[PDB]
Amino acid sequence: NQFYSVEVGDSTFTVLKRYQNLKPIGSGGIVCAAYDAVLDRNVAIKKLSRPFQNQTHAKRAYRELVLMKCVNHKNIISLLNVFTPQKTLEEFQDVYLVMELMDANLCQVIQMELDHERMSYLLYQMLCGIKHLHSAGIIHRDLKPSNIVVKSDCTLKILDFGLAVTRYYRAPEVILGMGYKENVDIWSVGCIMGEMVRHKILFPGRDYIDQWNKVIEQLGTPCPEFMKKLQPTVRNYVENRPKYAGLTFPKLFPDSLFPADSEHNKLKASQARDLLSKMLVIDPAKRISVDDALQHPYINVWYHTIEEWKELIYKEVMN
Ligand SMILES: N#Cc1c(NC(=O)c2ccccc2F)sc2c1CCCC2
Repeated sequence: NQFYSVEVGDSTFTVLKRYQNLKPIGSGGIVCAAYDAVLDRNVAIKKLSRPFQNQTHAKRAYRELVLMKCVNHKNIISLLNVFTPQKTLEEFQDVYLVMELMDANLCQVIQMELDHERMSYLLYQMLCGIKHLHSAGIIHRDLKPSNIVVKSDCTLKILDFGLAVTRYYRAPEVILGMGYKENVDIWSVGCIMGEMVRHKILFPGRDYIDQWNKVIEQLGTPCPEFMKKLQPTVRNYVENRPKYAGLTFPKLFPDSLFPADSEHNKLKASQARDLLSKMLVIDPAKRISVDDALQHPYINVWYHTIEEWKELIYKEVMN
């Protein structure tokens, strides 16, 4: 037997003997930290439970399985290993994904007071990864702090590959479903950046109705040429919400929320606030591109059926 089993709270992790001393570290299914005897270093292990239980799970599991192996960048997860304990296609039940062990989630980092030095290096790293995915034909469209991990030395990796549930970081074009470009991902990075400053979710809501409301109060009702690109029915809903004027960015992010103890930090606040207002733009036509955000002075400092899916996945776990 090359495997063994151990409980981590009703979740049985049956894993290769190389992986030792399991300990839970997250569930946004189930993920463990472990020592890997062969590599003499620490790894994270995530177990997909019967990832082929429906079209949804199976389509994502399969796509993420393929790409994670297929895509190669320092700011994007990669697998050190993939395995299933089950020996046959018939008995096949679970997939385990193994990655280099990271120390924290982005939720955790946003809770800290952070300097511009670390906040800007984290943003720089999201743009690089997001940049990379785009160059590969992957527009993510679902960036959030929970699918982004961090090491103590502030190196950052994106954990998943997007759409092909936390909704706060989704762009207007996703909230309204209207067809998107690469810079749909820039909205999300703008939401993340803002939360880092404000320490509250920029656009919360029970659903997309409340959500869009939060967007228009703070940013104001968008201009006419933006509306002209919304389909008849959604366009009607948008134009008919009470129209707001929309706070400016100094009001949205008062100096209070920035270090003002030196000139460096004063300049850095100004630049930060300037980038937030290019990212947090409702109309994609007028929202900043990834390549440009990487140029910003705040940033540039760092330059088909349950049966069928089962088999498709299995092959890929075999491979
Ligand atoms: N490393 C790491 C890590 C997580 N990893 C994963 O979710 C994961 C995703 C895909 C493949 C493997 C894997 F461990 S989840 C999580 C962490 C670090 C602590 C916060 C929660």
